[PDB]
Amino acid sequence: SLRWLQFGVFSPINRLHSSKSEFTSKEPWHFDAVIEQSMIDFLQLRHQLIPYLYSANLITASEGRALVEPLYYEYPMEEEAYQHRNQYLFGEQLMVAPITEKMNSLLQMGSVEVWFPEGTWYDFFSGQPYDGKVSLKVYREITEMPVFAKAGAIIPLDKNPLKKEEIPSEIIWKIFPGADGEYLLLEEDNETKAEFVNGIFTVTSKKESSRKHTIIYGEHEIVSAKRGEFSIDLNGKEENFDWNFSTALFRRLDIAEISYEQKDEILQQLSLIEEHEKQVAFIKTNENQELQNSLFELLYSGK
Amino acid sequence: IMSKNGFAVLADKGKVLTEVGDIAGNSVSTIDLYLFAYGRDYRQALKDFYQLTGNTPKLPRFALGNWWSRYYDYSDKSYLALMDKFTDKKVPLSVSVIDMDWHKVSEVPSRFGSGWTGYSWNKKLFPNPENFIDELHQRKLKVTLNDHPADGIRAFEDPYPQVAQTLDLNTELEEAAKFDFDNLKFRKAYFEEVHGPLEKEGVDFWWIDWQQGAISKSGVDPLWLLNHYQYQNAQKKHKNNIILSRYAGPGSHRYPLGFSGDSVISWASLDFQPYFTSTASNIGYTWWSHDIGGHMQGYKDAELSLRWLQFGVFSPINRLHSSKSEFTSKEPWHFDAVIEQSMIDFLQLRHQLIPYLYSANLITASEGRALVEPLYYEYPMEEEAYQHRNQYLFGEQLMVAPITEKMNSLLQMGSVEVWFPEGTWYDFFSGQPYDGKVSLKVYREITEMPVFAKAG
Amino acid sequence: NNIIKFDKARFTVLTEHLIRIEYSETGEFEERMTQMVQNREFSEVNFDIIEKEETIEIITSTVHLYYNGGEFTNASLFADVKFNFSVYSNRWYFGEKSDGNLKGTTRTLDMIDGECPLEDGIMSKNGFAVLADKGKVLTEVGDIAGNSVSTIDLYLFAYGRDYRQALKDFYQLTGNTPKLPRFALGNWWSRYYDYSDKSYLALMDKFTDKKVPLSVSVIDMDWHKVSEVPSRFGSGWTGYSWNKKLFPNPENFIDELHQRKLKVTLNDHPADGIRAFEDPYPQVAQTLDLNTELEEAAKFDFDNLKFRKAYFEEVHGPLEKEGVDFWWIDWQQGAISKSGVDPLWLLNHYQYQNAQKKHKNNIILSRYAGPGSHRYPLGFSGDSVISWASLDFQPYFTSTASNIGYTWWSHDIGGHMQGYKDAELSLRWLQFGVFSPINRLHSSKSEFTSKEPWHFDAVIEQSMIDFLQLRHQLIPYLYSANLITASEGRALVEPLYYEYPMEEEAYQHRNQYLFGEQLMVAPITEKMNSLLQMGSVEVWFPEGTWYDFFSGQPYDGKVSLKVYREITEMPVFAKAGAIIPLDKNPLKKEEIPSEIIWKIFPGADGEYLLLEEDNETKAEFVNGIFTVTSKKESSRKHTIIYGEHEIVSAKRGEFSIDLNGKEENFDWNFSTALFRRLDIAEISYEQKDEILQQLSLIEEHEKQVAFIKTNENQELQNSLFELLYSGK
Repeated sequence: SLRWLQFGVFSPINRLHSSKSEFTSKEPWHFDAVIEQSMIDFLQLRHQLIPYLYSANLITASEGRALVEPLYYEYPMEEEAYQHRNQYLFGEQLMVAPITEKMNSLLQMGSVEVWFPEGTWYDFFSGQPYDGKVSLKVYREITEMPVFAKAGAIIPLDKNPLKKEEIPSEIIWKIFPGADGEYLLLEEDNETKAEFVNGIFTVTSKKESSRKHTIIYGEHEIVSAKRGEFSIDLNGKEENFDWNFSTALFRRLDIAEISYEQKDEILQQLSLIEEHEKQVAFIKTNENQELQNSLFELLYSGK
Repeated sequence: IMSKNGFAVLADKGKVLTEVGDIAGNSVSTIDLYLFAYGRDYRQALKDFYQLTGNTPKLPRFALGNWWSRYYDYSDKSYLALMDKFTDKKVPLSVSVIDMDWHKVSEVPSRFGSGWTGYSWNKKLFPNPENFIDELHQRKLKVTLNDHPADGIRAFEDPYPQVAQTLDLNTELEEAAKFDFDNLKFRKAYFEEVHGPLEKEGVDFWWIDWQQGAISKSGVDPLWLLNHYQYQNAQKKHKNNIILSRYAGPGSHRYPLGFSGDSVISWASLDFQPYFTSTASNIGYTWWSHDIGGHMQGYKDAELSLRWLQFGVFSPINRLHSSKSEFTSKEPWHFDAVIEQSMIDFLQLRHQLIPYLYSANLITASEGRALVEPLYYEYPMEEEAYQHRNQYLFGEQLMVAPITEKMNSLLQMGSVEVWFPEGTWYDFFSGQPYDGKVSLKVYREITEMPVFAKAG
Repeated sequence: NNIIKFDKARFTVLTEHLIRIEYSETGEFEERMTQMVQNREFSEVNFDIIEKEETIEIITSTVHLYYNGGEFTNASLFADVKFNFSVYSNRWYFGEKSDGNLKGTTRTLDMIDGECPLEDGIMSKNGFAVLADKGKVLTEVGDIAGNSVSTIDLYLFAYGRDYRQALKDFYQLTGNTPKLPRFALGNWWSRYYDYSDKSYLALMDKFTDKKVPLSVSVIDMDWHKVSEVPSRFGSGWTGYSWNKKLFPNPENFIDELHQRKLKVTLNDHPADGIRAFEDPYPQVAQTLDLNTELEEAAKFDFDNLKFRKAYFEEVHGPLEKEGVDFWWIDWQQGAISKSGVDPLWLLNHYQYQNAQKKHKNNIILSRYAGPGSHRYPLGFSGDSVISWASLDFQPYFTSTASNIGYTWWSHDIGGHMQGYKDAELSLRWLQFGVFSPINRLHSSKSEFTSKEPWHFDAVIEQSMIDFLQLRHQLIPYLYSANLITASEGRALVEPLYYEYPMEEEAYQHRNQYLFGEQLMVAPITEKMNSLLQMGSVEVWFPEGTWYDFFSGQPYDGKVSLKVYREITEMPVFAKAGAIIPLDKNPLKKEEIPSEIIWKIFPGADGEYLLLEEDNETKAEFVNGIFTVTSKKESSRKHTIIYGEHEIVSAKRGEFSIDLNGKEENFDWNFSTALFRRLDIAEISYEQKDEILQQLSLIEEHEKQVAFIKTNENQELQNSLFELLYSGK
């Protein structure tokens, strides 16, 4: 149910359905605490994503651009774009590869094979970086989902999903550092242009409005509840996210159902060895292969 | 001293003791034996054993709460922060155990060897030990420290000069690590100038960690002498004080408490532990203190931790223990929400059960009735009372059958085989009724435990 | 000086890490030599004594001894050891078994298929060990003098993790190993078969035709009369009479064997004794005792002086006059001691003492007889089964043998008895044997157990021939290592922790060892993977650059790696800067080679010292300059190999040369190796083309590793990862 709903949040229409049975309730409080909290968070995220979905709707009605697109619409001349069926593009800024297989009980994490085209990609939620053209097996807990944005992406989000407003009163702009960025938020009777050129972020409006703007650069808040169309310089700020190799490695080793001595040995050796090639060589000797793949993903992110 | 056949033989292999409590050498008798022929009256046999070898002394009330112990390099402010976090999460605690890192370890001079032995406060981590102990007592916690007497009193110790004036001054340039617990003067110096200032600082009782292979010097096991004299000395600090030490054969039940440790973190250890604890009553050792969480080695399983703690709450002593590893924390907030809430609920239940445990303690000290008893103590003439090892009686009102096997993923419920004697029994938590003599497989979720009380 | 009396015990400080402890109840202490100990004249060190009324205390720079008087017990006598590394328990108790010992050898070979229970040695990870002198008193001439006066005698070794110094001091205490002759370092041939003289000569000529060099010919017990013994006498295993039906002219046969430049040995079975039907029996009858009326004189009692003289002068005498070089003593008995002394020890001692007149620095074949047997080489094992488990166990046994001073083991190459047939097992076993102390091919009485190279198919036969030639190519290196071992006491085959004692990985690889002082060997002891057509082995590489001795594949610093080789290849590695001397003409039989090839691995400075019988050649490689100098005048020619390219061929005299402008790289490249590895794999063709194309197209190393991580077959993953790591 949790995985299905995670897929549904990043689908065209999110419609929870239950039948005539007391065993088929889809209410979040029908499950345990962890599942319920994850469901509530994703249901809130769906309403956070409404302005993006409406802008994609207007684009589809005007020019005829599908909200959900296969990989080979943007990369038609590459073979890997035809070998990943469940990977797609959600709008024009995000790439989604949902996890549709049961979790590995040893690792307590599900997995999915993801193809990354040329460029730098970041996880939409944690900020984990990914390099250019490569096929990689990525692992996520049941409360996490693989969604990626390339460097330079600009995402608008509603700041108050719980409040029911015909138009949001404040919008958060999420910027992924690394390149120039472009976005055009279309509304019923307005058009907001967001530019990110040479480290300068500019927001302009076609009509007068009382909307406030909050800026997120990586993970750090830049300006909160700024009023009116404006410009700002982000060259001196911190481009990096909050993701680092050590904390992620400790978290992955902490939830694995393996022997303690193995966990301490892996942590100590991966902290001690400096060269990346020798780190990969060290993890290549491990007898458990899914743990090998998870550690390889962590090492590739932190190269 | 218990047998299904009806008789057993206890061999008095020990050494002669004086009227004050001192060793008097080998016995004149070549061999001495005690034949117990009580049949299947095990309670009377235990009472007469306690009459022969001495009743178990009373335990203090604070010993019946939750103990916290972690082998970590704690600082005073960090320790206080951890205790405040425990208070914030609604987790009651009774005893704070500070491991060997309370003293100097890595700053011992190169000449001296293993810095495991120590009697000097680490001022870098504990700038004001008196204030730290005062804060701990302000939070109403009893404090104990780990002690490693194996090496001895070296010259770098802060209290070393005083002992030097008592036992023997160094001839030209030497030291006085003469750990020979047979001499009266050495014992006096160790109990007055070594432990004395620390107990004045506010230390309540002492954790004696003697991990040695019985290096007897006068034909007597040093651990027995340590236990005897340390328990005799602990009585001046508090009324009915206790120690932490190890088992030393029959007659050790007079000096509580004795811990086991050294268990691996696995489902097999959890399967074995209830049987070991209940069977310990057959020799008069009724105050075992197991390592709650496991000790070393093993694999990770949150369900294993939850089940282990559920067993520990209904055990003689509840002492959560963690080792020097960031992956072996036993804190409730180290797990997910469901496991954490279940752990918090059971830790609260342990302190809810304290008056019952103290009444059982007083009964045990007075008449000699074990808190944890095997099924065949109350139903000696029935075969099923000998076919359920992990089922026991907790006090005189409750029957406990802990679940020590992994949950069935299809049902999301663990199971255990329980024998119900004649009468009506109710689940202590849900009130589910059970009829008379019957063997039944019962199923509980990981957040539930099988505990039963009979009607009335 | 270094003698301390206390109570009924005596303590001697032989050195700062070795302490002798003696306890005698009567009151007299042993002073003469024993079976094990041959010398106690060490230097003088600094130590302190603390004396009480009833206790004594001994202070040494690394050990601290406590004795409480009376009998020795863990409560009375014990000690502490102070070392830089730490340990859970650093206190030694008398009589209490201690853990951490690195084990030694075994008196009897007793493994069923694989591992056998070993005995303790003088090396420990904790840092101390105790050697008990349980032997019997020896006189100043070499005769048993009965039981020792001392009740118990012990030697405490407290060298910590300095194993080389401990071995050197053990050799000082018990005597250095004598030198071995050059011919013992070649290939030995042995088959238990009913050979005729003409058939044996034909077999030797066949070996010569197939280009296989040999050094020693071993003739088993069928050389004497077996089935012609009269009914009265029992087992015909004992024999000293030539079988004239098979050997009409033994003198001419030995002359032909020496004409082919082979050393000849014969099997001897002294257990029964000298019976009356022997050809030399009358002579012995005149020496020991004439038969009273009608009897015989099979009085095999090796304690009597007169019997030993007669057996060494009249039994072995004529045979050694015919031309027999050394003797193979096959005493398969369960220690039937008559005077409390093991007869095998006396046989070894007196036979080795006797063999020195025939040749300078002669040897024998016999069995191990406890500590102190290293003075009488050689000792063979045999009795191993022909299985993969025995091959798995053998390198560890051979390398661990150095912990007790026994460094000249001679295993049965091919297995001995029972077992199953596998040509790959034979090839792997021989590959291990070529890089072992002694290479001795052995076959039993069965037409199915022949070890001849032509008994197999073409590939196996060619590989065996190549490795047999390489063994004779390696002879100068082995002889130099022999001279070093006899001089300073350095084992030819050493465990990894002799050179890297501070590193944990040096204790986690049992079958990896150091062969001499320049090469590191990790033999493959498991069956090939049929999918990859390659066997594999886990190898630990210490800090620095290493190259494969045969292909030149490079390997980086400290790393654990699974390496893959075909059945015709072996993992042998040399670090950068190594210098290896090789014989240029292994097929030619020369007492000293006329030309030597020097193989140099580029990357660092290098140094080698080739020791010969009457010469010393020094090879320096400093700052790209290679210099060869000689102690004495010689006509030897020198050839230089830098990487794989020849530098100078048949250069004469001591010289110097500059190699800065040459090509440091070898012939190994990633593309050809990858193509070869993919060409022999039994996988789909499309997979091979995809792997080759993608690995040729992707430039970054990280993305190449990421590409190979997605492959579903994991052994192919490991092979490709080894190739990618080499070519980084």
